[PDB]
Amino acid sequence: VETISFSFSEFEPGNDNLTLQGAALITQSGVLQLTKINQNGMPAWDSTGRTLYAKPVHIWDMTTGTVASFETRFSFSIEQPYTRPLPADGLVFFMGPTKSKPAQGYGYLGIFNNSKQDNSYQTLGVEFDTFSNPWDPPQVPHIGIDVNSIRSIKTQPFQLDNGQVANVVIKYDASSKILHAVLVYPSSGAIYTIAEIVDVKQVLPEWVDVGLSGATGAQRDAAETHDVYSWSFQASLPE
Amino acid sequence: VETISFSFSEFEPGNDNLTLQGAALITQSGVLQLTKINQNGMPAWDSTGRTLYAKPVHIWDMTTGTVASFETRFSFSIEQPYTRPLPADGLVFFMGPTKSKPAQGYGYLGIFNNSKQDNSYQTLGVEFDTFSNPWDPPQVPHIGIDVNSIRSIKTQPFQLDNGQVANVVIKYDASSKILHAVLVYPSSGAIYTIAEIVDVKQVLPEWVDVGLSGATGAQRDAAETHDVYSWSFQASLPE
Ligand SMILES: *[C@@H]1O[C@H](CO)[C@@H](O[C@@H]2O[C@H](CO)[C@@H](O[C@@H]3O[C@H](CO[C@H]4O[C@H](CO)[C@@H](O)[C@H](O)[C@@H]4O)[C@@H](O)[C@H](O[C@H]4O[C@H](CO)[C@@H](O)[C@H](O)[C@@H]4O)[C@@H]3O[C@@H]3OC[C@@H](O)[C@H](O)[C@H]3O)[C@H](O)[C@H]2NC(C)=O)[C@H](O[C@@H]2O[C@@H](C)[C@@H](O)[C@@H](O)[C@@H]2O)[C@H]1NC(C)=O
Ligand SMILES: *[C@@H]1O[C@H](CO)[C@@H](O[C@@H]2O[C@H](CO)[C@@H](O[C@@H]3O[C@H](CO[C@H]4O[C@H](CO)[C@@H](O)[C@H](O)[C@@H]4O)[C@@H](O)[C@H](O[C@H]4O[C@H](CO)[C@@H](O)[C@H](O)[C@@H]4O)[C@@H]3O[C@@H]3OC[C@@H](O)[C@H](O)[C@H]3O)[C@H](O)[C@H]2NC(C)=O)[C@H](O[C@@H]2O[C@@H](C)[C@@H](O)[C@@H](O)[C@@H]2O)[C@H]1NC(C)=O
Ligand SMILES: OC[C@H]1O[C@@H](O[C@H]2[C@H](O)[C@@H](O)[C@H](O)O[C@@H]2CO)[C@H](O)[C@@H](O)[C@H]1O
Ligand SMILES: OC[C@H]1O[C@@H](O[C@H]2[C@H](O)[C@@H](O)[C@H](O)O[C@@H]2CO)[C@H](O)[C@@H](O)[C@H]1O
Ligand SMILES: [Ca+2]
Ligand SMILES: [Ca+2]
Ligand SMILES: [Mn+2]
Ligand SMILES: [Mn+2]
Repeated sequence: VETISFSFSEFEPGNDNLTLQGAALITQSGVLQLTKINQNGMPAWDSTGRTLYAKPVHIWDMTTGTVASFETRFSFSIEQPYTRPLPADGLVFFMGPTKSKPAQGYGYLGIFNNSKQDNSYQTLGVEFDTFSNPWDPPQVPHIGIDVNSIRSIKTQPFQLDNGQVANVVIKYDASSKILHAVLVYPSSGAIYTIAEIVDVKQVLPEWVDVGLSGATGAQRDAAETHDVYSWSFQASLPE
Repeated sequence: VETISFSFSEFEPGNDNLTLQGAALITQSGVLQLTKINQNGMPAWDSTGRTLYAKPVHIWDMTTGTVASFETRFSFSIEQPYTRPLPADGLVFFMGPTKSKPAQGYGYLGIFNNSKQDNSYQTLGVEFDTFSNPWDPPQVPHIGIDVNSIRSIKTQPFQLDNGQVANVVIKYDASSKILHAVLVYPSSGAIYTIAEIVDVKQVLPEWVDVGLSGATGAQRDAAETHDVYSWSFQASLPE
């Protein structure tokens, strides 16, 4: 059995186990700020940042046909300081091709280049979408399961607890092919759940990079924070 | 669309919307005690109690072949006062044939008569099992998805926060046939998730009674409390 795991109770600046891209930055206080925060302490618009674990993960094996079960947990907070314009764009946990660089920002969240469902993307993502694009349901924010497209195959709206820490648990059972995600706000006690069948062998390459990506809007002040406090991951390939 | 829903933020003694069976009782403080609590305030062993919503639920239609999606949420607390003997047996949320009466207690949790996987049971349940019977995994307590048998098709162990309130969310998406359950302990912040594919048309009758059942052990002091603080349910039959 091939197993890989990591656990960051907090982030340390200078750590070489994480690949920071775009605006991503680790503060001295141990927080991972996916998108830029100005000198005045306000979140900057037109910003995209990602963080990928420095080691590729063996998600499935073509020879044996076996696929890994995995689980990831993380805590984040989104703060929307302005009433207008509407805040944007959200953050996302994703798995895709190794050695990747940031894609389009804004509504594409740094992982897609358009709104097509293209198999060449080879990307699986669980989004926490704060802005309603034309391909999105009307309700925002919403959790979404993205399979080779920004147009989620399943969506679940949730109420944002402004500036409060949300706990996330995403689990994938290879046997049943069920990807189940949970969002909990300890502050309000709110619990949200979403699940859908996803056969990763049809989506992802055998080896993938796992990461988090965030993006702010396309116009002045259409922004919010995308701060991550901790992140752990574990995967087991029965092989 | 046939829709049914109910929400009990607390329980009122005398309410005629709930059918209490066995030891089940609603206290003046608004708590539903599934199993018996003695005069000395300790939980009694050899006790079984259930509570069923007074109206049957239309879960699926044979004619159109459509099946309902549903969601239930509830809060409970289990208190284990003794180090020995081991506490037992647990509680369970279930759906089964209408007009049913309590079955075998103990490890059968009041909903099964043996440990066979019998289609005539026509019962679907999500258990919170505190005692390890020969048909159970070694780890207790554990969440379990029961389909026509006390021998769960899927199990998820969890750590009991003695006497603390646990929040539960169980959701079923008829389209994907995914039954997903979540347990959260606000006290410790612990989150547990379990999911499995279940086609209810193969298990349940078209109309079912929904309820909660609890049971204490087969020997002196093999007991614990099974208190429920709130319970809501909603179901929608696209028809
Ligand atoms: C977070 O970042 C940490 C720092 O980068 C990670 O820890 C490093 O993990 C490396 C494993 O990839 C590990 O590398 C090995 O280092 C050996 C020498 O250092 C040890 O021994 C010294 C005395 O001999 C001692 O002074 C040190 O303090 C260490 O105890 C070295 O012998 C190994 O080389 C062998 O294996 C490689 C690979 O097959 C061969 O190339 C080599 O010929 C030899 O056979 C190995 O060296 C690394 O090899 C690859 C090369 O490119 C690297 O430059 C070279 O360093 C390294 O020791 C530790 N660093 C420390 C300070 O402990 C950490 O990884 C996790 O934790 C480690 C301990 C290990 O369990 C990993 O599997 C974990 O992933 C990162 N954490 C996470 C979650 O990613
Ligand atoms: C929790 O328990 C509550 C108390 O039992 C539930 O509320 C009851 O819900 C009953 C619906 O099943 C409802 O029954 C109807 O009562 C009508 C008369 O009472 C009303 O109007 C009076 C003045 O006319 C007024 O004084 C009262 O305060 C009420 O406002 C009556 O007209 C209805 O009869 C018609 O429909 C039935 C069914 O087709 C026919 O049989 C009948 O011929 C007529 O056409 C109906 O009466 C009930 O009919 C069935 C019979 O066996 C019953 O004995 C008879 O009562 C009842 O009024 C309320 N009670 C109160 C105090 O409001 C509650 O149900 C939920 O809430 C209600 C309001 C409704 O929305 C339900 O659909 C909900 O489920 C329970 N809550 C839950 C979550 O289960
Ligand atoms: O406002 C945030 C929102 O912007 C969308 O892009 C807009 C842009 O804001 C507007 O100034 C320009 O005229 O039209 C663009 C196209 O709609 C992004 O698409 C959306 O993701 C958010 O970033
Ligand atoms: O001890 C709680 C546990 O009892 C099991 O039943 C036992 C019983 O406790 C013991 O006194 C008797 O001799 O044998 C019984 C069969 O194992 C129940 O099966 C279990 O569910 C718990 O209730
Ligand atoms: Ca969007
Ligand atoms: Ca048991
Ligand atoms: Mn979206
Ligand atoms: Mn069990």
